Amino acid sequence: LDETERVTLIVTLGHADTARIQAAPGTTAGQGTQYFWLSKDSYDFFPPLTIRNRRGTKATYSSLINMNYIDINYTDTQCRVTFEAENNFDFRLGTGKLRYTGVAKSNDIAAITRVGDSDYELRIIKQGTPEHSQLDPYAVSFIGNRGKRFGYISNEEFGRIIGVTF
DNA sequence: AGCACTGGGTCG
DNA sequence: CGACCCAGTGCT
Repeated sequence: LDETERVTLIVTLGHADTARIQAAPGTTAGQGTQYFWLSKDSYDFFPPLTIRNRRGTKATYSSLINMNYIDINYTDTQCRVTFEAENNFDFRLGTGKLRYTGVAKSNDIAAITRVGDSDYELRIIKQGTPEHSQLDPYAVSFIGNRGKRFGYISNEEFGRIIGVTF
């Protein structure tokens, strides 16, 4: 991992991003697969999307990564990031371990730090926190029609803002 | 049980 | 019709 690529993806979370995280067990709201929807341009932040869809007629190009859910102390070696190429151009980051946990809601900030070629750490930056205030401006790029914002920050400065050594 | 799939929505 | 948004179904 080149020094230039040791960065953190900051993205403002929406409703669909946290619908299953906030939902109660057995609710329709808490049904389905839990993702964070990212920008399609962020694929260069991830390993080569080479893993193909087994079933299905439409093409999906996926990659498996080690995601370190920091807020729940869990490293999922099977965190799938998928580009729905022939469907709706969704770029999804699997976050199923946060289901029914309620650690994130709308306008919270997801911080995805790249610490290796295939190694990542996921932190939820709750709204109302100084960290959220200092991280929010780094999300300059507007995506979606619901006002999602994303951007990148050096692991250094992010580490300073949240008080963590990388 | 829970995620790989499905397939609409909406805005420009 | 490109690019996120959203709510599931059904297969493993």
